[PDB]
Amino acid sequence: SSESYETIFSQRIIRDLQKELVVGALFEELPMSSKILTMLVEPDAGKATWVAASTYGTDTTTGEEVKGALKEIHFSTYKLAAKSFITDETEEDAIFSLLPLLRKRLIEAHAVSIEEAFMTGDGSGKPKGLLTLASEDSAKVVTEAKADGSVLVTAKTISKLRRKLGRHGLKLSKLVLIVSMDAYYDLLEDEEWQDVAQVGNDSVKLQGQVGRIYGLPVVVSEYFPAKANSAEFAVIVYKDNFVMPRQRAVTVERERQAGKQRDAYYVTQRVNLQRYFANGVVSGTYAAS
Amino acid sequence: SSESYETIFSQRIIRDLQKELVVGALFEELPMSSKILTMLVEPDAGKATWVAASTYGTDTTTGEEVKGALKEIHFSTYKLAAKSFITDETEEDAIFSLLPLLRKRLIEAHAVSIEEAFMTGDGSGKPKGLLTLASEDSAKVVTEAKADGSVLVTAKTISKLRRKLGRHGLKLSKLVLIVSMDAYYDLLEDEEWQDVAQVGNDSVKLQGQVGRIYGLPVVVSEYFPAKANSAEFAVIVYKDNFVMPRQRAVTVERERQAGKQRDAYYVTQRVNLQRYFANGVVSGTYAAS
Amino acid sequence: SSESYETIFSQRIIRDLQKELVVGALFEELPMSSKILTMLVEPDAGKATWVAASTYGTDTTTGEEVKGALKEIHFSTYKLAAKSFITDETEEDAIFSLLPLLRKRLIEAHAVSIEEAFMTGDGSGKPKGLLTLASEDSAKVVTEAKADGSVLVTAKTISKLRRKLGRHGLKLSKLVLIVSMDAYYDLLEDEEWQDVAQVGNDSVKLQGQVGRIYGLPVVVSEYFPAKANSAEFAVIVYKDNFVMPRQRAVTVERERQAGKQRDAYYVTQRVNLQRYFANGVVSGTYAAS
Repeated sequence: SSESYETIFSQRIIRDLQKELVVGALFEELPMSSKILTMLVEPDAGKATWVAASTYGTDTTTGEEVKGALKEIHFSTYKLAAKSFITDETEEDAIFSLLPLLRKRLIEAHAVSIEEAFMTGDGSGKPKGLLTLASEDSAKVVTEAKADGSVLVTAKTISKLRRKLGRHGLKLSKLVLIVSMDAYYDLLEDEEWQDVAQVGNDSVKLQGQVGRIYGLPVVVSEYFPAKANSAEFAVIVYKDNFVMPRQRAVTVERERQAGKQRDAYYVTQRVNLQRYFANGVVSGTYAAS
Repeated sequence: SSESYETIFSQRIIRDLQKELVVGALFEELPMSSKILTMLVEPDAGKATWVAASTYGTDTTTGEEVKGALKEIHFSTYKLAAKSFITDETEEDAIFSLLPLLRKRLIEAHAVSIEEAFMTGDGSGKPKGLLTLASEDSAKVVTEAKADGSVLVTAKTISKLRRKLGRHGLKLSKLVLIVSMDAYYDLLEDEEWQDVAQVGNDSVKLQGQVGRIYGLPVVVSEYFPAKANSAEFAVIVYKDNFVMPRQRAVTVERERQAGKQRDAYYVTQRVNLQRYFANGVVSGTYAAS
Repeated sequence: SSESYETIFSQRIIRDLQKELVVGALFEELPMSSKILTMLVEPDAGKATWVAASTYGTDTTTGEEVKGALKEIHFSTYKLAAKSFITDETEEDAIFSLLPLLRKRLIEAHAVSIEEAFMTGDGSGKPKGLLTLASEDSAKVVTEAKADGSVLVTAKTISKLRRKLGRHGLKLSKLVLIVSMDAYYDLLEDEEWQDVAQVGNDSVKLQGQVGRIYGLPVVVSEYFPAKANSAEFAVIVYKDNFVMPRQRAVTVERERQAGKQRDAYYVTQRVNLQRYFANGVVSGTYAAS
């Protein structure tokens, strides 16, 4: 009889130890006790992060500010399927120690699917994810390239992305980068590198994921597709929108029978991805034309 | 907690108030102690049970005489249950008021489909279905109507069939009518009122149903399949032709899993539809053929 | 000093005691306590609860099958404040019995505003309103009465949409109907008039609302805009459609200063009133067209 309930506190430390891949997330881990956390905030744009507090009470030009942004924010999480069973009660000659090393990559396999789902998700046994998200939300400019045929995907597409992003967020905050992988293969052997490109560590000195142009910490990693027609870029403020709230934990029950002489490890992520304002991200595009 | 014996009571009284659907079933609901109930008698489908027994004792025709009515008088009910499940995860918020205000709908839609079965069902899983039992008595004898092209029968057929179980149905205590709502629109709001259709309230007296011919309360709709080829009428003496054996007083069990944090309840029901003799409803056709 | 905390239970209790407008100001009320009562449930839409479950059973069309379901069954609230002080500053040369003289009027302003927001309304801050509901429901199929003048003040409208919702729900429990004053005289003390609204109790018998059209009591309440175009009906069953997640037990906010020739008693309310299902209300129709 293996598998009582003792991997659990270890699995919590595994939850800590796997936000260690930050391939598409670093945000506000909202501690969740209820189910939804709404707030209907004074928005990013519109603020007016400063008002004068010594001169007139917002009159001429003007004090509101401008547009946008708007989305009624609310944070109710999602479940992720990962629940498993393995060569379960075969270990009935008293092993006990083989369990977490018999774990500790399947939890990673969960996390792989999780971060992919945050990159790519509608809401189905995983939360709301980016390429089914901003795809209809002021991201996909077409066409700032030429379908991987000597493309301008160098530093001027992300210039028309950073300048465009200047209202959705601000300037260089976070306004970062997440590419495909053939996107960064265009951005490998790129001329621009006007401040930095390859291998271009370069400072590193704040973030710096895998690649940097204008200090835009590129995520290569092919989590967003390419095949000419997909996403390729992400000048996005990652320090305002799009956080992952946290309920309690993915836990597990180590269920007994379960026939076929089997057990069950209910690996079961329990969080969400949702933004905050209208835009933060431009993805793509990097179409097939 | 809840999802418990504590809350089956506001989940079971819904039977008491909505066994009461006056849409398709009214009988002497037999209260059952055993299960496979059966009598062995031969009912009076030939009797005649004294001349006096006199100077003669009816010796010639016939020797039994006819059937019979040794079926023999079996009964064997039918399990009936939706699976019930609530958000068996989210509320630890003690809402409770919830599952009152959430359902009373399960017994209900349970009963809805149950009466779809009652009007219409081939005997297994369900007990007896009416139009399927009507589909053996030649209840839908051909023809009366004219295939959805200005159909003209008033209660003309009702007089004919009224004779046809003027046979061992007397008249109008009880003997009742279900029609279709297509039949409610091709006949109610006719001018007729042929003795009555319109307005058919017609006081409104005791319990009754919507509209009335000759005294007979009237139901319509749905569970009558239209398509011109039907019984768009349903006439029978309920009292003689058919009865309710009903066994299982309501049990639902609110054991938990059922995984994925959504657990298990089951709206168990064993009642049965059963009759006696031979042809007891004649109704339709009313053809498309 | 008064007007801070001395008569409040007063105001909530008399607000209970004329929460009393038999038009919508009672409904399917959930005395709520969550901020958003959310659930993800799948009520009476799709199932087919039990079915025979023994032989074949759900194997071809359609799987889900159609709706469904989901909404999700969130229940927020709407903040129904008032904000009428009077200046207690020098209006205080011994009054005090004005506290048994002042009030009363204010919740009257509350409830009138409450109903007119309730029947026509946008969801932004109110609930979405019932007359506007039928507009976004398009439940409002025209014509059935000719547009202020020679209006066919009938009830076959009523009967048609009655079985249409009896295609949806069932019949004659409750089924209700809110009329105009134009429909009040237009279907009170006309001739026939109609089905039944002569008398206009119409028995009275039931728990309470003036009129009864085969079970449809007659609500003027006078918020329909005339001008030939609106409904002059509200064909719905109450006891199917729409609940009231009614939230908060009201506290006034008799705040003192607010100085310089004034004071501040803001008042409050919080309820919500929420659609239960799909399209369960019809209206008019009767319009200008």
